[PDB]
Amino acid sequence: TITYTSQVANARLGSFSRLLLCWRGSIYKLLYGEFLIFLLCYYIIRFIYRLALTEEQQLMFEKLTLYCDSYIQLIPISFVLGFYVTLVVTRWWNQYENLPWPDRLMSLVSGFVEGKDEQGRLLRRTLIRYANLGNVLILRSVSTAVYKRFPSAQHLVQAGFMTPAEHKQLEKLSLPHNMFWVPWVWFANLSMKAWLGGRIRDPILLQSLLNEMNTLRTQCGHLYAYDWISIPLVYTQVVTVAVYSFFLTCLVGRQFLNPAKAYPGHELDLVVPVFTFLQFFFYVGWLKVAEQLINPFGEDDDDFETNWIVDRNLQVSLLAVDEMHQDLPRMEPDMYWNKPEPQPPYTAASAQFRRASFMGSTFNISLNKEEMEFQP
Amino acid sequence: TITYTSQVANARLGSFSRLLLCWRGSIYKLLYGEFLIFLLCYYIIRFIYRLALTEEQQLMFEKLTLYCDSYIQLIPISFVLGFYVTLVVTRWWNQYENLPWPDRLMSLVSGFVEGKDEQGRLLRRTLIRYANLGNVLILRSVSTAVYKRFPSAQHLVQAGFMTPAEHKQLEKLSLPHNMFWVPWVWFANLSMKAWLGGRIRDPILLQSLLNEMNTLRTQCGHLYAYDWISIPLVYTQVVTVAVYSFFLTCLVGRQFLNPAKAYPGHELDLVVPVFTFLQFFFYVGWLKVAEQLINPFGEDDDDFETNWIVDRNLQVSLLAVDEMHQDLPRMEPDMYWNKPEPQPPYTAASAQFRRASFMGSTFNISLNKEEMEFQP
Amino acid sequence: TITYTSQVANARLGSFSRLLLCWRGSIYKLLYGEFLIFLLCYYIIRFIYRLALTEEQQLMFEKLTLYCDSYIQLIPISFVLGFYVTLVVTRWWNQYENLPWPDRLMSLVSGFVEGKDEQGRLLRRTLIRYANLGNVLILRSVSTAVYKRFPSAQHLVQAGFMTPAEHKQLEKLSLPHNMFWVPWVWFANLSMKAWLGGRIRDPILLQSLLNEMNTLRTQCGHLYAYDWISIPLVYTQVVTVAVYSFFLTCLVGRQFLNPAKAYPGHELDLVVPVFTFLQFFFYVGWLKVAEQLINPFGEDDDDFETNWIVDRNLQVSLLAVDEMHQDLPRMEPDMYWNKPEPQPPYTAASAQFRRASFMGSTFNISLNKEEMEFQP
Amino acid sequence: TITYTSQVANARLGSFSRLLLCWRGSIYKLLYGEFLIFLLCYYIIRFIYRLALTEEQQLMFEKLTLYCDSYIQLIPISFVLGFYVTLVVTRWWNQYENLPWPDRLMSLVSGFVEGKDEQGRLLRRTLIRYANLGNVLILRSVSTAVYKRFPSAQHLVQAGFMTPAEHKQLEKLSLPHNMFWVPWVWFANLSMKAWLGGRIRDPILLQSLLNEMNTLRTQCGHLYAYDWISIPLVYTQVVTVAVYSFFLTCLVGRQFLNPAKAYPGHELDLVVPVFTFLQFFFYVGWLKVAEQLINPFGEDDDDFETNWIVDRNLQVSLLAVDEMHQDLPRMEPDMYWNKPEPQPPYTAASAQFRRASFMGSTFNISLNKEEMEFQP
Amino acid sequence: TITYTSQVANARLGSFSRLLLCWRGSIYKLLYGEFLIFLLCYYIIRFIYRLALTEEQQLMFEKLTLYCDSYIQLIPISFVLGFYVTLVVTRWWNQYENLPWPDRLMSLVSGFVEGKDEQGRLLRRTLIRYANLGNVLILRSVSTAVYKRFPSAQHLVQAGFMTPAEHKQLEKLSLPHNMFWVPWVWFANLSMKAWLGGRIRDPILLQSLLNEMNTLRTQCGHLYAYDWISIPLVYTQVVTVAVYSFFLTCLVGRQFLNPAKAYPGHELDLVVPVFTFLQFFFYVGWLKVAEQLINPFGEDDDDFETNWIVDRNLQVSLLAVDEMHQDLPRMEPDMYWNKPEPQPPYTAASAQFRRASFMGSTFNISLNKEEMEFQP
Ligand SMILES: [Ca+2]
Ligand SMILES: [Ca+2]
Ligand SMILES: [Ca+2]
Ligand SMILES: [Ca+2]
Ligand SMILES: [Ca+2]
Repeated sequence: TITYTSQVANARLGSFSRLLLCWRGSIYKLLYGEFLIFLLCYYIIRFIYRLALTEEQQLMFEKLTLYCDSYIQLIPISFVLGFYVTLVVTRWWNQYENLPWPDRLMSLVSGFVEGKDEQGRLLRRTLIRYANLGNVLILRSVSTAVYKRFPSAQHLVQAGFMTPAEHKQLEKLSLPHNMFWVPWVWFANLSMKAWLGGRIRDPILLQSLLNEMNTLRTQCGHLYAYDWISIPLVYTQVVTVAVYSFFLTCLVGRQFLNPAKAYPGHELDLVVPVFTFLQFFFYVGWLKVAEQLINPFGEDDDDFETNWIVDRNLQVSLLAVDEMHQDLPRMEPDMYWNKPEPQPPYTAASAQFRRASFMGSTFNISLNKEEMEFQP
Repeated sequence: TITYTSQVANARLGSFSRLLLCWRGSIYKLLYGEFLIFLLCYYIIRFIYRLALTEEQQLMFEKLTLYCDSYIQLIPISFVLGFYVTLVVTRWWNQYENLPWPDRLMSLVSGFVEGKDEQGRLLRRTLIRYANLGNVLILRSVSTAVYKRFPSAQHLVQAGFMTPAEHKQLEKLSLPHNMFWVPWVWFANLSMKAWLGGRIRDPILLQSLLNEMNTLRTQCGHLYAYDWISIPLVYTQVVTVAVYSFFLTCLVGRQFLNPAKAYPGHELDLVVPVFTFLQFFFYVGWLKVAEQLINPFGEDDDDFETNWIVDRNLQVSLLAVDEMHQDLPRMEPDMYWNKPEPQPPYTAASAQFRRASFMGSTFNISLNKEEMEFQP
Repeated sequence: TITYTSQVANARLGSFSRLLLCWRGSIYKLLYGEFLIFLLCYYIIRFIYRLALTEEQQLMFEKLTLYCDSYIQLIPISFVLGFYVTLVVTRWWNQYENLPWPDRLMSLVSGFVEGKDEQGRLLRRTLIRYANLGNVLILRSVSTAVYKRFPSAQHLVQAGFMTPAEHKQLEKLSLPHNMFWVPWVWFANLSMKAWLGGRIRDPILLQSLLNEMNTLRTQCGHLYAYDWISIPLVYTQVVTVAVYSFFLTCLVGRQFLNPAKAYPGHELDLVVPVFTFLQFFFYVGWLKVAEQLINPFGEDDDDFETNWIVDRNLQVSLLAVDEMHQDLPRMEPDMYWNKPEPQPPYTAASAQFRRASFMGSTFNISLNKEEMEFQP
Repeated sequence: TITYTSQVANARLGSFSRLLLCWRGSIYKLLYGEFLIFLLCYYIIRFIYRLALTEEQQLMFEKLTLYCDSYIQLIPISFVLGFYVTLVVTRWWNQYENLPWPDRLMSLVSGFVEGKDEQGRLLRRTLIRYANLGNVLILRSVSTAVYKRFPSAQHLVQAGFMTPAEHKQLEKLSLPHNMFWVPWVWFANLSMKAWLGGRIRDPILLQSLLNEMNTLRTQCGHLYAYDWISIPLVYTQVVTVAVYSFFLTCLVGRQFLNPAKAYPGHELDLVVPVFTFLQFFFYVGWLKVAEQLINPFGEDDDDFETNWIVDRNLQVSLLAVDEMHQDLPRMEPDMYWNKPEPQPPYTAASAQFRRASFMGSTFNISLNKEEMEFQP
Repeated sequence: TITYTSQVANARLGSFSRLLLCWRGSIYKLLYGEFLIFLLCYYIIRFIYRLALTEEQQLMFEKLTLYCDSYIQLIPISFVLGFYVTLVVTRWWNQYENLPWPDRLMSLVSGFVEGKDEQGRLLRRTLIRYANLGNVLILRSVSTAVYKRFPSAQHLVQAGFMTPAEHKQLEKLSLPHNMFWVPWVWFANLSMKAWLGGRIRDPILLQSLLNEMNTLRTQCGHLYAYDWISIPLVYTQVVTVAVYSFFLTCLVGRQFLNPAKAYPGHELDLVVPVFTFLQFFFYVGWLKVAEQLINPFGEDDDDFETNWIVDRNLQVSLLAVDEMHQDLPRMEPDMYWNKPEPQPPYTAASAQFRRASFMGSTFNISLNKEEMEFQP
């Protein structure tokens, strides 16, 4: 993830222009290789046409160049890129939305599972650990970074996500499919035992806990679905053919023909097809948007920071259910205890953001005494 | 936020034309700087071409101008702007939808947490204060205006959003990540204590309270997500390249060539490229839509009024849970107590809006006696 | 609202052609003023060019006309209109979806709040009245028609939406923001008192009531949001500039030049630029779609019938919770009491709509005896 | 509804080509009338131009034809059709999604409402009958086919959807608005009586029943909304003007001019403007998509089969709550009772669909011994 | 399903270029037949024009070719394909989202339905078997692969999805509609009996079980809806006409005319219309996206693996509710038991993915001492 939110807070003079000076996650970094190949092919064709070809061969090449330049179209490529890239971007955001966060669940485990004794601590930590374990099992299935960190279940044991007993239980349960679903079943059974054992005081609280846990299960299922059900290969191939064909055609149609022939549109021979290069940056960059986002769990600069998410989730969840269980700041009368209309102050830097309330769009409508009179 | 809802209530003669006379949040305010730079560059090129260049240099420049004007295309730029700006606008509205409002929660805290004594008052105020504190922690993380108002946690203490005890508790819990999640865990634990202490009469009410609070947590998580996971930089760079390249090409391709040469389309030499300037306003304004909305928590005219939202939420939430707790208007027979079909009157100004009921699209279908007879 | 659903039930010969004979909510009614202005400007330019201008001035004007006609483009305008109008239409439907209906809530108030005595009647009527009052407070904030009907809270008292005691309570609670949220807090507190007083038999029923009421609160909050957070002014100005600039350019570029000059495309001098007028109807009508829908709570023909909704909601809600409370039709064996497979008859007019069940797309697949045999 | 799902299961050679041989719900059936009118007008213009017009009149007509053919544009029409038709298709699917199915509710009524005696049977049947009655009241309000089947409430009585007592109760409750909402209030009151009478054992079950019933109410409200709030007439008129104007222009611009004049593009005089006819099929068919779908409750081939849905819902709901109440198949050990990893067999025809599990996209990543070592 | 997620994890040099070397689910496999037919027709026309036609016939053909090449347009086809294919892709993903997974339900059945005795085992297995049976009944109705595996209910009995007693019960209940809904009613009745029999301890747990089961019912209803309510045939025919007409026109308009005539754009006679073939691959591949996805339950390479889903669901669900019922790994202090801030290690391969926390976009804003001072 490359965050530039702070740089685009305001629509300042050349706000997006300044973003062209970025390297990480940039268009430049994504297509410089393809652009260099295109550059080399274009100038190989230029040298061949200018030097190797005979006069008749040069005339045939100049006819082919006019034909190819005539057969370059930007509407179909722009359209298919628009729709395809929009699909990729939509799926990208949906995949972020299906990253499981334990925060809702950990609030409920901290609140509902009772006991400051070692047994209550162990129960709360085990429940939230099952949640984190389910999350990491799916993430190591879909994220290259997470997999490289946990290339085997034994790595999960060494890293403390899974106990040796949990590892042994998983091996006993082995089916020939991804076992990421197991910790949810464990969570449901352990929550039930907690309720039957009196650690959860009422089955409505158990219902809430299982509802939050199942929300996480649905998110994990969606991550599995996106990882398994790729955008149909035929669609990806169609967009790829459109782009690569446009520029293969440009390799001949955008050659600078010999000025001596004075062909329409070839009066001057600049060596650099600057406009063609700008079209390359635009169209191939547009395609690189999809190439980066199609699998957002890879190692691209703008792929999701899955390892950070795993670490943060573990730290926060264990703190929430263990140290923060019935550990509250003292409850005392607040600063506005007997102030009907509290008005927190503004800083010198923030004074300009104090606003009057918007009362509704009708607030300023003017009506005469007669207009406002009720009729029988 | 620039509200013009009242000005566009009706589709009146030149309804949108009148909006062109607005300055705050206007296209003019957003691109006048870029337009002045473009204006200066265009006329520098004009003066250089007209005065400095020799006859041969002028002919070469006139060839380059014809080439550049030939290589100006509006379909790719319009397409990429359409899709990109639509993405930005969608994310903009989603970010508004993830601004947390305490209204649902405060109704439940006012209703369910019992006691007119000082302890009940303190409990209700503390719960709703935890909600407001969570909200402000995330908002100061994502909103420049809120941050400038609360540039440190100590500012939150001075402003009355957090007690000194709450501040000390937060410092004790410090992890190397944003601690905006803490007040939710506090809320869950305090609600649990209220239930165990008899201030909440039934665990179903506790379940409802925690459900509303967790809804707010999800909204805050979404604000964090949008602040962290920018639109991929490559996409922003692609759109920026498209626009800036179009107009860099225009800087040469839209020059008024010497009329004496009588080039096709250069018969008359107007000094102002009015059409090019209109295209600038259109395309760069379209891009400025995204530039303003990409981070709606900045200080642009049309960015969200986060400080007002924080102040209003605090005032309303404290009033709802403290002064309005079991404080109801007298319950008395309404004006339509024994009126089967109440017909509230209309004013002279509103009489034209009295309507007959729409009974359904089938209501006026005509059928003969034979057509309506049931068959065996 | 102009309903034409019945007229377009079937795809009949010239189904949409017949809709061009409509006046109310029509394109004609929305742009005739702008079209007349455009008509007058076009013919003023025609008369000036034909009569006032000298021969040299006429030649300069004919050059400018060719230039302007060359610089007319329909792709950018069509694109920006497509995206902008789609945004407006989406927001329009979302605003309809956020109009609160009390039907779900009134079913629960009728069912759950017990007692045929005067106290039960008063309690049910007061609860549903709080719902209707919240609805009308927001609607009078966002709807010009509702505001003109209720230009002050005292009008709400005279119309029977609010009691004098409720009015006094509201004035006591006054904060410098829209108080539309107050009746929800009152509802929560009154429902709690009903439960504690035994009128609501179980807290799960209280939970359901408050859930439905909070759904209405969220809808009202969305109405407030749409009324406050306009589509960014810059976007509206961009689309407006695109359209108005297209047609300002047409005012010169679409002039009929003197036939004697035999300019390419000006061989014949028709006086009416019929195609330009059709383009005006199309593009300015497309923009008028947005101009009407951008604020659907105004007084346009196709704005929502908010006053009718308020009246109907009041009548239905009071009937549902008061007259229909435990007032059921006699429960008796239905016509199909001992008929395993009930087959309600068809009329002569409806006989053609009797269908066989669709059993699924696989139902007709043919397989040989060998194909259907299970393998080991 | 024309179902062709089975015909397009696979992407076979000319899969969509074979669909052009369909008549019911076809493009041919929808526009043959308009196409015949267009055909007649085109050839009337041809005959007039070829025979009636004088030489000078023919030259004027040939100039007008060149002008009109120059002023034919396909981008605006394609754009506006794309956006408008997409809106219609979206609303079409949303309307299908708002067709109420009693299946969830009928499972809960079958399970929760106890008693195999006549009273329990009557209670279950009455509750599910109220659901079906609400559904049919709205459907007869919005569906021409349903209305023609039930053109009066008395028809609902004769068809067995409503008892005479229910009819009398409805007439007593009459307000000047659609009464489709009444059966929900009856359902809520009858469910409450069932709970108070001990037929529903616990208020949580009552809560579930009312939640499912209210889901159906929301769906019915959406059907009402779509029936009432048409797509704004101005938008429909805009698209209609675009299409009809394109083809009115084609009526002159696509005439075959006299070959003797050798106009550019009129060298050969084919009598049939085949390309213009293909454009007619395309554009007018695209518009006919909207014309059919704009009201999907009419009698078009591809309108919804509302009568079938009503009949099926009645049959299934009554069977589910009456015959299937506590009528279960014997519970016995399944075929895989002591089989840890059940492997149901495949047929000869299905053997090729047996697959290995997809274990996740990371499953095949290769790492060296050093790469997989944890670091301190 | 063709999964290529692992191949597109990163935006590597020619990432999408490498996907053009795929056969299964490829563009090549989907249109080679149509392309061969197009190839044969094009060269038959070439041979006829070059050999059979006389000089006058050749001149007429050359005029028709110029006319046809003039009448080839790519904007309407690209537009209609964009919108239509987007609709198909949206419906495709929605259909995947409506594939029922028993995981949420099986967690609740494993947790809530008590007893390690044979009766508890039978009850849990029967409940989850009803869920799987409902799923398979709908899937065999909509999926050709599933149907070919289970071409009759007796096949479901032989495969162990349904007992002989369940089969007999289904035959007794037979109505003239798809009976896929029956197992939900059985589930509701059996869950109710379990609660009344004490196997489910509290009606809130029963409520949760039925809520999850009804979610599955809604998904199955959606699968039925998509299978029944095809995309309107007229829309499919419109897109098909656009594509097939474009290429039928190309069959004449893209012929290589005799070079001796030196027609504009026919200077050189290449035999292969390479650009036309690329346009074929692009446009017909784009259409093949829809042709494959329109029914994603067929046997295409990229259709869903329904049989695998059925097998996996059965195996996992039975394991979860039977072997894993109250079978938990030992609960023991985790590796971070007394570690406030757990820091799981990284591998050598994963060290580069360790990140600092993103604290929010405001974290780096700089303010002076005066700017941060609160004002009165
Ligand atoms: Ca990636
Ligand atoms: Ca901003
Ligand atoms: Ca309006
Ligand atoms: Ca229809
Ligand atoms: Ca398929």
